[PDB]
Amino acid sequence: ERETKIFEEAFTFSENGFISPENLGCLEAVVSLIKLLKTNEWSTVIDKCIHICLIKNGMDHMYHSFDVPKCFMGNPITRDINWVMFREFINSLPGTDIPPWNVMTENFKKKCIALINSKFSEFTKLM
Repeated sequence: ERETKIFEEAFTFSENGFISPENLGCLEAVVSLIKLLKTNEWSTVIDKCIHICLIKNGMDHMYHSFDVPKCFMGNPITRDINWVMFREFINSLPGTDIPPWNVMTENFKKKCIALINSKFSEFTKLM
C-alpha cells in the first residue's frame, strides 16, 4: 500500500490519474520498451513495479493485453519499430522529481536512449 501509492504518484505522467486511458496508453509503451530491449536491472524493476500497480488496481488483464501501440508500427503484420518517434516519446516523458524514483527514472531514460544510440506531450494526447 505505502510503496505502491508512492510509485503511482511517481508515474502519473498525466492530470487525471493512474487509471485513466491516457496514462494506461503511455505506460503501455514503457512496458513494451522495457521487454523490447536488453533485460536491465532498472528496466525490470520498473516493469515489475508497473505490474504490481496494475495488479493492485484490478487491471492485470489489461497489463497482459499489452503490446506496442498502433502509433509505433508501420504495418500491422510487418512488425516495424519507429525508433525515431519512440526516441521522441522517451525524450518527452515527464519524469517526476520525488525520491527514489527520479534517479531510477532518469537512469532508465539514459540507458534506453544510450542503447538505441548504440543500435544505430502529443503522444499521451494521441494514445
